[PDB]
Amino acid sequence: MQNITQSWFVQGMIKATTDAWLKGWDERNGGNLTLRLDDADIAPYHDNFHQQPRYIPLSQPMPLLANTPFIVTGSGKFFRNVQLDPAANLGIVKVDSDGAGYHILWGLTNEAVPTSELPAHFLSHCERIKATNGKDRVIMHCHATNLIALTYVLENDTAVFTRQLWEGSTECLVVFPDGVGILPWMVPGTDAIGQATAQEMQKHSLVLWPFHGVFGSGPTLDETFGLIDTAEKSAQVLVKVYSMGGMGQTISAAELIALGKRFGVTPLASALAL
Amino acid sequence: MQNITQSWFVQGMIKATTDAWLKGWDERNGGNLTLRLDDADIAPYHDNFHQQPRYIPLSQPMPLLANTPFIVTGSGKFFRNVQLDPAANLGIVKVDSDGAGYHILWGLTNEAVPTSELPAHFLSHCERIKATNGKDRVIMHCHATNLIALTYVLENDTAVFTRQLWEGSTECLVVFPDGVGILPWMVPGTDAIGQATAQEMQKHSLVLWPFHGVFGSGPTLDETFGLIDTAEKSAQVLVKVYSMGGMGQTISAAELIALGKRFGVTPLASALAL
Amino acid sequence: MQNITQSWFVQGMIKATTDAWLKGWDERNGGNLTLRLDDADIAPYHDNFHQQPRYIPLSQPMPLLANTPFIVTGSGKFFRNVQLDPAANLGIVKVDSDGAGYHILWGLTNEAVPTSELPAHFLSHCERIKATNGKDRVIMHCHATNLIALTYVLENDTAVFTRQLWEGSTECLVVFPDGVGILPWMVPGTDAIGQATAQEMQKHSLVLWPFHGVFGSGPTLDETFGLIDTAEKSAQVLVKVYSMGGMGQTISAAELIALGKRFGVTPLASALAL
Amino acid sequence: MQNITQSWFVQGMIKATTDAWLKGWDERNGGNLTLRLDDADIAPYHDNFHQQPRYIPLSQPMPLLANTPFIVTGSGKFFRNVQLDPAANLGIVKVDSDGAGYHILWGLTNEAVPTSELPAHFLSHCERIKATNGKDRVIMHCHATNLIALTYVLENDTAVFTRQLWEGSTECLVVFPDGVGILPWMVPGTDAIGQATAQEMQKHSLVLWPFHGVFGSGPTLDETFGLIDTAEKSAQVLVKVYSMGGMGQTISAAELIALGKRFGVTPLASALAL
Ligand SMILES: [Zn+2]
Ligand SMILES: [Zn+2]
Ligand SMILES: [Zn+2]
Ligand SMILES: [Zn+2]
Ligand SMILES: [Zn+2]
Ligand SMILES: [Zn+2]
Ligand SMILES: [Zn+2]
Ligand SMILES: [Zn+2]
Repeated sequence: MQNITQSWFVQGMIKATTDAWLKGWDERNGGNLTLRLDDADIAPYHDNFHQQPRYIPLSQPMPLLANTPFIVTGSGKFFRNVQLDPAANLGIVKVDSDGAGYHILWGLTNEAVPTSELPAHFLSHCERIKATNGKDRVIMHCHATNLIALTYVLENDTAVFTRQLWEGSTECLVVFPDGVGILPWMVPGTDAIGQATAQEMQKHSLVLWPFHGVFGSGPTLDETFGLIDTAEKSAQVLVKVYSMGGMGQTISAAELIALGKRFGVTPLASALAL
Repeated sequence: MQNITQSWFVQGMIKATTDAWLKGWDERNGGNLTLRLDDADIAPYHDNFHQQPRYIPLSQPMPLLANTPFIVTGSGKFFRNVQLDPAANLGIVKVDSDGAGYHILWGLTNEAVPTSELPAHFLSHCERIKATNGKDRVIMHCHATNLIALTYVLENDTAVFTRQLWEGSTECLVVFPDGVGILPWMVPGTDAIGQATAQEMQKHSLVLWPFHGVFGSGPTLDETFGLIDTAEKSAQVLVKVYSMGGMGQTISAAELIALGKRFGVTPLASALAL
Repeated sequence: MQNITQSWFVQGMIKATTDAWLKGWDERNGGNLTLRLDDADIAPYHDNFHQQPRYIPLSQPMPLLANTPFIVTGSGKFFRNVQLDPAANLGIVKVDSDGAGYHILWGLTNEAVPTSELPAHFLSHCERIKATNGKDRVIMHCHATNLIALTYVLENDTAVFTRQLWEGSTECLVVFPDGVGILPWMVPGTDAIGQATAQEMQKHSLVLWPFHGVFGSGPTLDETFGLIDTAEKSAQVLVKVYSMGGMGQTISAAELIALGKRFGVTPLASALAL
Repeated sequence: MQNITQSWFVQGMIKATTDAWLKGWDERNGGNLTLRLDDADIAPYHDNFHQQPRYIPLSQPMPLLANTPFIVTGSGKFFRNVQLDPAANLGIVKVDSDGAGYHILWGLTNEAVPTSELPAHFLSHCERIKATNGKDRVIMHCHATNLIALTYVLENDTAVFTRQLWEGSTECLVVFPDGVGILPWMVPGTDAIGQATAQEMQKHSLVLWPFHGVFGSGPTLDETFGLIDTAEKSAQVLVKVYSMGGMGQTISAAELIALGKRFGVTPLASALAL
C-alpha cells in the first residue's frame, strides 16, 4: 500500500539498520545510512509527505546532487529504534535544484535532522556516482567491531589492511578487489573527514576510520551491507587468529591472483605486491 | 490505551531490560533499572493501580524524592522475564511526602519488592537530580561483560579506566566526557555501596563496580542504555585489542582534545593528562 | 486453556530450551532437561494424554520417584526444535508405583524416548530431593561454552574451579555458595556417569563434566537456568581475562567472606581456603 | 496447504538458512544449501510450478542424478533473505533424464540460477548417495567462523584437525567418527573444487575448505546443520582454549576409544593414532 512505511525503501532502511544493530555495530547513535532514490520511488507517496517540508542548507554546494531524493538516518537517532518508529528516525530529503540544500519531505519528526555525517555521505555519493557511472546508491557507516579492533593493531595502511582482509576470508578479494582505503584518525562530523572519505571512495568501496568504524558504498542496501559484513567477517576471523598467536598459514599471493583471474577482478596492486 | 502495560514507561522498561538481557548483561537477576516519572505520567492509569498499595520504608530518609513516582525492577526478578510479565517483574512506586518510604501502586505482584540495590538507585537519583538540575531520570545497573572483564586487568582508577575507554571508540569522549568513576569492590545491596555510588555520580554519569558491573545515569532510558552500550562497546574493542597483544596505535591525547573542542565538551582533566 | 502445550510447564520447557539454544549451549541434540511435576499439574490435561501410553523400564529401580510425573526432553532431539513441535521433542512421563519404569503419557511422538542421560537426571533428582527436602525440581544439562573451555585450562578440582568462578562475577558465591562439583571425564549416557553426577549433586547444585558440559539443579526452571547462566557468565568473563593475560586483581578471600556473611550463605570451605 | 512456501522442504530450507545467518556463518551470499527431494515431495505442488520451467545444463553429466528433484539456494543470494522471499532466493530444480541439465520448476525468480557451488553440491550428493546407500540427502556449505579461524593455525591435515575437533567437545567423535576431510586451498566455484570435495565426501561427512569454510552431508537438514554446528561448537571451544594459551588437559586417546566403543562407532584410525 501507499503507506510509505511499507515502501521498499523504508522497509529496506529498517532491515539494514536493524540488522546492523543486531550485529553489535551500532551502539547508541553510532552509524548512519543514506540511500539515493529516484523521483519515481517517492512520487506515489506524495500524500504521505509533510504538508510543510522543512528546508536545511547543505554544508557546501553539491550541484551533482541537484533534485535528488534520499532516505537518510537522523542525527542522534539509534539504529535500534528505526524499526519502532521509522518516521522519527529516518527522513526522506530532496536536494534542491542548485544543490545548496534540501527539503525534508517525510520523517525526521520533532525537529530531527539528517545524520551529522551528511558531508561524508553526500560527498561520497557524489564521488561514487562518478566512479561507478551512477550505479552506487548507498553509503553506510557503522562501528564494525572487529574492523575497529584491527585498527589498533594492524598498520593503518591501505595495502597492508587490504591484504590482511583478503587473507581472512576467501571471498574478500572478489567482494572488494579495489581494497579498503584507510584515513588517518580525524574529527568526525566535519567536512574535512567527509571530503577525505569521499576522496578515498574514488578508489575504494570501503573506507576505514581508525578507532571509529567503516564506510561502505554499493548499488543496493543489501550489497552495501553485505560488503561491510564481508570485511567485518574477515576481521572477526583475523581477530581470532591473532588472538591465537597469528597465522601458521594463509591465502598466498599466488592464490589471490588465481582467485582474481577466475572471478574477472583486478586486485589492488599494492595489496597484491605484499 | 489506558492499559498501563502499553504506557510509554512500561513499554520503555520492557525494551531496556529485554535489550540488556539480549546483550548478555543480565544473567539471572543480575542488574536493576529505575526510572523517575512525573505524576502526569501515571495519573491516567490510576484505575490500573492496586486497590490496596503496599507500603515499604526506605533504607534512610530521602526527602528530595518526596512524592516522586518511579518505575523499578523487582528484587530477584530476571530481566529476561520483564517482557513476559511486566506486572510480576516491575513496579510503580511513589515515595511518600516525607521521603521515608513508598507505596507500591502497581506491579510487584505476589509480594515482590523493588530491587535490592534501591539504595544505590535512589541515592544516585538524588545526586544526579542535583548534578543535572533535574534532567537525569534513569539509573541503570547491568553486568556489562567486557567492562567487568576489564576490571580484572586495568588499573581500577578513574583516570586510567576513563582514558582507555575513550581510546577504545572515538565517540566515547563525547558520550562520557566526565569519564567513568570506579569504586573499590564493595558488598552489593548495602547503603555503603549505594552512597559510594551516589557520591561518584556527583562527578560521573558512569560508575564501575569492580568484578561486578556498571551503573549509568541519564535523562531517558535510551540515553542511559546507550551510555552503557557505548562504554561496553569500547570495552569489547579493548578486550579484543588486549587479547591480540595490545595497542600498536591509539587515539592520542591531542586527538581527544580536538574531539572535545569540536563537540563542546570538557574532558575529565585527569584522564586527559595521561 | 487445557491445550497442554499452553500449560505453564510445557511453556516453561519451551522457554528454557529455546533460551539455551540461543545462548549457543545446545548444538544438535546437546543438552537435556527434566522437570519434576505434581499430579495436580498434569491432571487437568488427561484428555491430552496419549490414549495408549508407552511403557519403558528405568535403568535401575528408583523407588523414591514412584508415581512421580516429569516433563523431559527427548533423546536425539534438538533444543532448537522444542518451540516448533513440543510434542515431538518433549514428553510427560510418569514413573510407575515401584519406580521400575515409566509411562509416556504425552509427547515423544514417533517412537521417541526420554534423554539418553535419564540416569544422570533421575538419579540426580533423587539426591537433590533428599538434599533439599524436596525443594529442587529441575535438572538441566547443557554445553555451556565458556565453562567447557575452562575445563581444558583450569585444574579440574572442585575447590580451584569454584574459587575461580566465584572470582569471575560478584554474585557467584551467593548463587552457588556450595560451589561446583567436577567429575573426571566419563563416558556419557551411562549409569556410571549418572550416579557419579548424582553423588556430586549431594554436595553441589552444579556439576561439571570436563570437555563436555554442566549439570545444574534448582527449584524452578528459571532458578536452574539462572544458576547455569551465572556460572557460564563468570566463565565468559574468566575466558576474556585469561585471554588478556590473566588477573591483575580479583575478588579477595576476605571479600568473598564478607559477601557470604552479608547474604547469609556458607561458602564452600575448600574453595575459600585457597 | 498446497502453498509450496509452507511445504516441509521450503520451510526446512528457510529454517536452515535463517539459523545459519543468525550464527554469523553466512555473510553476504556466503554459503549454499541443497536438499535432494523425492517426486512425491513436489508432486502435490505442481500447480505452484513455473508454467515455463527454465533449462540449465549441468557442468558435466551426472547420470546418477537423472530425474532427481532438489531444492537449492540461488547464486549470489543471501541466506538472510531466504525467509523474506523464498521464491527469489531458493529454487526447485529437477535434473533431466540423462543427468545433463535441469529444469527450474519453482523459484529462482528474476533470472536467478542455482548456487555457483552446484558442482561441489551435486558431485558430493552423488558420492554421498553411493557412500550411504542413498541415506544422505543434504549438502550444506557455510562460512563457520571458528572452523575458518582454525584453518590458519592448525595443521591442515585430516588426522590432526579431526583429532583436535574430537577433543574440543565430547560428542564430536560420536557425531563425526569418520572425521573431517581437509582440502588444500582451491579456487571456489570450479569443478576442480567440486570433485575434490566430492572425493573427500567418500570418506568423511565434513570437508574443510581452508580460509573459506566447511561442507557437511547428512540425511536431513537438521542432521546436516547439527553436524556442522557440532564441529563449529568444538572449534569455538578450541579457539577460546588456544587463546588462553592452549590445553592443560584434554580428552585422551583412551577416552576417545572408550567413547567409540560405547556408541558403536569406528573412529578414524589416523586421528586416533595421534
Ligand atoms: Zn561513527
Ligand atoms: Zn502532494
Ligand atoms: Zn549487580
Ligand atoms: Zn484510582
Ligand atoms: Zn551433553
Ligand atoms: Zn483421561
Ligand atoms: Zn563459500
Ligand atoms: Zn502442473
